[PDB]
Amino acid sequence: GEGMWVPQQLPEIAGPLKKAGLKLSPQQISDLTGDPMGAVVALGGCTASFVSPNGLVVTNHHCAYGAIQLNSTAENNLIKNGFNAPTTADEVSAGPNARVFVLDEITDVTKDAKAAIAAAGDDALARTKALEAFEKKLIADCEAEAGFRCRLYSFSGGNTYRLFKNLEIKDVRLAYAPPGSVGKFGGDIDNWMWPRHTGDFAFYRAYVGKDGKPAAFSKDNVPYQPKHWLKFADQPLGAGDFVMVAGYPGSTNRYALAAEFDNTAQWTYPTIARHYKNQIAMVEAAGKQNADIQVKYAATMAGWNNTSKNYDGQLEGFKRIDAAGQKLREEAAVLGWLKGQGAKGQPALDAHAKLLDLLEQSKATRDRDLTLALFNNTAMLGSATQLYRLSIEREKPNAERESGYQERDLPAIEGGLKQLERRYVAAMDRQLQEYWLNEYIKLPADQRVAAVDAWLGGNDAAAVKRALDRLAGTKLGSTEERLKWFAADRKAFEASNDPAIQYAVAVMPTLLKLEQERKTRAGENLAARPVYLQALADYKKSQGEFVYPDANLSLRITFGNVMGYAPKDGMEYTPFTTLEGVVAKETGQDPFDSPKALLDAVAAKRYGGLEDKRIGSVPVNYLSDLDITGGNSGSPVLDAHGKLVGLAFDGNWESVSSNWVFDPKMTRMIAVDGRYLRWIMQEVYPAPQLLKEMNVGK
Amino acid sequence: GEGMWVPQQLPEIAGPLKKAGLKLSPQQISDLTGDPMGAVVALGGCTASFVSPNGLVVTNHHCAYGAIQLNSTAENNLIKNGFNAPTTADEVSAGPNARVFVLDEITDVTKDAKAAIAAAGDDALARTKALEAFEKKLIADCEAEAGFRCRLYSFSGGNTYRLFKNLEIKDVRLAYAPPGSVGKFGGDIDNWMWPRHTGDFAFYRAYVGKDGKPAAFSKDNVPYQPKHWLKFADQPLGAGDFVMVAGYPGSTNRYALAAEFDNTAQWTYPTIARHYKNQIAMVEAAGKQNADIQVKYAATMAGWNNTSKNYDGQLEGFKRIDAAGQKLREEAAVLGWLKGQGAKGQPALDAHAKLLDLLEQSKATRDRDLTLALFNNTAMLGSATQLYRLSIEREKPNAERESGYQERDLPAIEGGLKQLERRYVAAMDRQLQEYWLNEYIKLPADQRVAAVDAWLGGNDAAAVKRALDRLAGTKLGSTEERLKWFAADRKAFEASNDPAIQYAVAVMPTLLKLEQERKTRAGENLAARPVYLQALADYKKSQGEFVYPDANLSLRITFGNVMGYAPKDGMEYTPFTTLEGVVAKETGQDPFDSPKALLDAVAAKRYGGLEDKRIGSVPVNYLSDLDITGGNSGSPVLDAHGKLVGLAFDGNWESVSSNWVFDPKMTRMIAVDGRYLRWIMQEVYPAPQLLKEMNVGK
Ligand SMILES: [Zn+2]
Ligand SMILES: [Zn+2]
Ligand SMILES: [Zn+2]
Repeated sequence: GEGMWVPQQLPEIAGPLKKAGLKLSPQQISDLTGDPMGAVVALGGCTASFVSPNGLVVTNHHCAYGAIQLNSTAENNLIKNGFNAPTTADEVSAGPNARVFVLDEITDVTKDAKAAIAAAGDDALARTKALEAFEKKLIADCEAEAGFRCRLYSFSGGNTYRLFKNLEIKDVRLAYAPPGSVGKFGGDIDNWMWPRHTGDFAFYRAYVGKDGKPAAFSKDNVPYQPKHWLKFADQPLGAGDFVMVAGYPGSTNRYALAAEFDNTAQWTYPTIARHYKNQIAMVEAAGKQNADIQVKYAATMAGWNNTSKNYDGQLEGFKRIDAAGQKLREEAAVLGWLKGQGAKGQPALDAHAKLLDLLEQSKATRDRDLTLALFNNTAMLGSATQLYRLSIEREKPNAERESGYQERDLPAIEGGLKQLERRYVAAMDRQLQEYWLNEYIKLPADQRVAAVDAWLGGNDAAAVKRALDRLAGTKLGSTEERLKWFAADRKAFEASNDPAIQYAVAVMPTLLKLEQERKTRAGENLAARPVYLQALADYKKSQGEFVYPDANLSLRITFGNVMGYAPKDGMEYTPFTTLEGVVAKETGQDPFDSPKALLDAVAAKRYGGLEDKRIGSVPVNYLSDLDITGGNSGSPVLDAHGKLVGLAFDGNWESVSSNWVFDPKMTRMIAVDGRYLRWIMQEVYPAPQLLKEMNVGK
Repeated sequence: GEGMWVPQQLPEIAGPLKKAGLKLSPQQISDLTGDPMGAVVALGGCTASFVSPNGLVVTNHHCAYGAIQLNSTAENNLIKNGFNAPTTADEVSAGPNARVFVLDEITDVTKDAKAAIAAAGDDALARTKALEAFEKKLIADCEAEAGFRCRLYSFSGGNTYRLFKNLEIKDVRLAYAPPGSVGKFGGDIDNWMWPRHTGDFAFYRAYVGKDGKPAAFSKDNVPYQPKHWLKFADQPLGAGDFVMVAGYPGSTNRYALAAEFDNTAQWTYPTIARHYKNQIAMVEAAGKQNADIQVKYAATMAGWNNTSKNYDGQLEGFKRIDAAGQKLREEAAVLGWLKGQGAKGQPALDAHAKLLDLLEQSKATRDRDLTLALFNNTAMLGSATQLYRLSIEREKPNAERESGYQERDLPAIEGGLKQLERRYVAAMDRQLQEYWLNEYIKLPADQRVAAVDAWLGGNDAAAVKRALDRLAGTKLGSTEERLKWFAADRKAFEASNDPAIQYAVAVMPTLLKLEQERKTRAGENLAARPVYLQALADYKKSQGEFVYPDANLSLRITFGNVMGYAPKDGMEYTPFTTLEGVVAKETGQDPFDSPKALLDAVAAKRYGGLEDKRIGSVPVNYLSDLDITGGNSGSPVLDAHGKLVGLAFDGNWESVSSNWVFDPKMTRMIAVDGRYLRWIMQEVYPAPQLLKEMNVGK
């Protein structure tokens, strides 16, 4: 059911865990470096887990997709055919940006963080800067030992701070991927849908140097030896059984003010969806003409289609459950309860009023700020502004540089500058520049930016067309020229005639002022959010309820049971799909073109010892009332005993309004059953040596 | 499961009956005039049943629709509002044509029927004439007792004959009908559909004279006092429970030869569906520009549209289960098994080959036969041919008149000629004449009819115009003129210069010849069909299977269990719907506009003591694997103890092939739960006097 629990609080919900069917102790699963949770690793946007003592890792197929594609050629197309490395020497590099993060140490630093913050006083901007300086020093000390990357997380609006130290593994290799018509069966048609029949898995192996320390790719590297790895369930997973997921959910907003919900539902989501559908259409149209565009902008357009449809999907969800009235009523209950407290309820009511004040301030400039951020996020302007800003930060001592522009960030910046070549074509980027400038000049007069108005020299189509002609002269389209600017001094930026640079130099004082205004507001938030969130927690507790923090990229556990749902009277989604359902969907055409070996194996009922008699077949995917969101792709599903029964890979469409509210009736995770992994690797695209490594050989 | 069993054979399926959960003895339910099967009555078209010892009858709302309409005005709309009679003196006549038939006596006449047929020797036409004569005198002698109507039914190709003598009750009155948004909730949108939420029921009362004998409506009549009547269940109906239906299915063709079925699927269905769509388009377009056309041809066009959709639906459903291949393989198994026997198998193989040959004969003239039938069934041509044929049959004595033209048929004939006024406009009939003459002039020369060619005088567009212009002069438009011809003698027909009667005189010798050809073939089928069906039954017995005759309007029992179905992997239709499901569909516009007392009672959860806790609500409708077809509307559904738990009113769209096949996975009957009858009558449109009469209220 609902809840993204921090592992440290699982002992306080022993009652619900046990009732749902947990057989390990709460204490055992609260150990973030223990068995099983110490097997869970972060890939940087997806979850994965160790599944052998020789560093084999399992995750979703769409999580490995970049690595599979990276190693594919026209005549050896691994996306379509699959990949298998029968020995560890056959494994292929997932590329210099691939990472496995293994948790080494967690520290609660809440006391020192709150002291660093209090020492700043009444000044909001200085509160933000104190916390920045606190965080930077923490990270720098923690990372002084090579091989580790550290992160500071704020929980519950700044009620709690914890510091995570992770081993940063940098040699990650592909070991297995099923054919793409397994890993992505149903493609975009089945996305967010149940019934689901998708074998969404792939395997990596993690490598380090012979000295046991992380290293970049080298033939001299050997597999990492994890301290904990998951084992396949020996018990067949059935309807009603306990399941739990561990992983790194990104962001939820379950505790937001009602007017914060309203502003999102009424403005943010429709504005963004509209813009993204506009951009999607121009890219789709242009890509039909020019296959270079289509290739290079495909990941980009897919990103847009995702968010755009998630937001149409949340919008729709909000209507179905009347999210607006639900928030207003809940907040009315909380505010009435606080009035009923003393004197001692006042600080939280003042905090509430302040948060509404901050929201009003952000709203006054919201068109200006979004349109300017997205204009500047086009490829050449994003690059020029980012490179000029780095040049400005390089004049400061490293400890004072902005996050994102410190020494420790340089490789990721250099990496981004190269990677841009894979997703940039001038004629397309000009069309996006154009769109955004057209949106800009449509802004009301009080939403404008003086620097941009001066640079344009007017507020009409003619000024737009002049600006595009001016900008077309940039050289920042070559990787080689971007890397020159990466190394360049700010005087060089400020003397340049490159028109993308001159735009950056012209706007940057403005960007810094808007940044400083964001940070002032954030400093106020830092004072008021935690006070309000604590009162929410006390209110919930007075009503008998447990509380969990909104997602914030750190490790969480969610639990529940395997179960379908009923979207209307007279019908039910059943909790499992089966092999024969995969074959009923076959059309012989992408995306419903299963490998022949799969069709043959199902026609023959080669169940390979894996069938569950209760469903009459080998299960494919299953539903459960777990609570996940972006970031949880590739999370292991564990049973009551902490054994692997699945990977998370999606949710139902009704789930996506989850971010704001959690609808217990309808919200379900979709997982791929561990038996289906085993079945594919036995009967369809075989990997007997991996199954042997995981002690599930025939 | 599959089977439309005659009651006499139930003892021989004691095993399967008991296994499905029947608790009465098969012997008890085998008695057609017994408890409970004697309570089941025929309305003509529809099934109903007695539910009190004072003649109360329950059937479907759509079975009672004609009576509700008859008793409605513009100002008092019983269709919309419902009807309730608080005392029996309030009940209103269903009109002079309304009938309840109650079985009085059944006699097996197989021996005498087969003797009459055998006396004709090897003369095929004389075999047909011998059965006709046997039937006509058996029915006349049975019916010489006033008050009774008799039918002779042939079973299994003529392997068995039974005579049914029914009490013919003629004073039938409406006692209760729920409001139309209950009786037909979801209208044509929810036709054939599950989930379903329709309260498809209504009540009549049957009346007889004070002497106990049938009589037409009179205020001196009293309620009929049935020998047997049904009681409401007292055990709550749940999923998996035994249910059985008793009713009068019209016709099935489950044992059609492979080639017969192939001809129907490949030629008959697509060809009729084509003509029907063309006629539909012609009436749609004409009705726009008229409104008399539009109103008078609505039902006709509906009926075409229905058959058209059902034929297309059956073709798709045939492909979905490979009906043709299953039939070919079972037929092959039969022929194999006969072939292995000696001489012993030869008669049945010979009869098979004879049935193939008769199919070939009818195939040779299929185009001509269909075109000529449908040309002659246009309204004026239909009227003229029928009336002239009647005049020919008159002037034989009644005992020799072809059935459909005897004295006992003259009320249905008179009926037809008046009713025609409801559905005839000359401008439209002309177009339908035109369509069919244009079909006709496409016939090959060897498919032509000389007498039609002569009358046409030509074979091109101008011939057809002359003919239509000619036919337009008829006077058979007017109901009064048709009634003249209905009483005129053969000689008046043959002098008349009414152009439609002239057409009929010209074509009638040909029609008669063709009738004689059909009867010759029917005579050959008399001899070959039962011999093949007997071999079919013998083969089946060798396989451990029981065989039921095709439906033929006699009383049949089907049995099985309440269960849903899964049309695809990952989902299920559940066996019941609930009250809350009704309200979730509310839009309040027709046809999703429930009465307000319904919305209010569901919102208050006034379940009236009727809720089944296993579903959390009062049941509305439910699914089961019973085998029904047209004729079964209104059939009572009984539980393991022979107590009433619902009425059959529809099937899922997978039932649309009930003539040809049963699919045990998908075919389901849809019934209204007797608890929903009761709930409506308690909480929504109250009828406390009927509930008390049925011993389920005070
Ligand atoms: Zn530990
Ligand atoms: Zn800063
Ligand atoms: Zn005859």
